[PDB]
Amino acid sequence: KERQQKAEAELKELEQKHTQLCEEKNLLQEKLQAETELYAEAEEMRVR
Amino acid sequence: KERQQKAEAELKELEQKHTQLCEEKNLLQEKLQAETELYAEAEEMRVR
Repeated sequence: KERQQKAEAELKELEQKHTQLCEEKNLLQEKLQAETELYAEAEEMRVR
Repeated sequence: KERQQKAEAELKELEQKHTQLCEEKNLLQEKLQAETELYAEAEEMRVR
C-alpha cells in the first residue's frame, strides 16, 4: 500500500505538470503570435 | 512489478514534460529579447 501511495503521489505530480503543460502551451501560442505580429510591423516599418 | 513499471513510465513523462517546459522557456526568453530589441530600434528609427 505504501508502494501504491508513492505511485499516486507521482500521479498527482503528473497532474500538476499537466496543468503546467497547458499553461506553457497557451504561453507558446501567445508568444508566437506576438513574434509574428512584431515581424509584420517590422516589415511595414522598414518599408517606411 | 506492474506498479514500479507504471511509476517509471510516469517518471519518463515527468522528464519529457519538464524538458518541453524548459525548451519553451528558452524560446520565450530569446524571442522576448528579440521583441525588445526590435521595439527599441523601431522607436529610434521612427523618431528619426
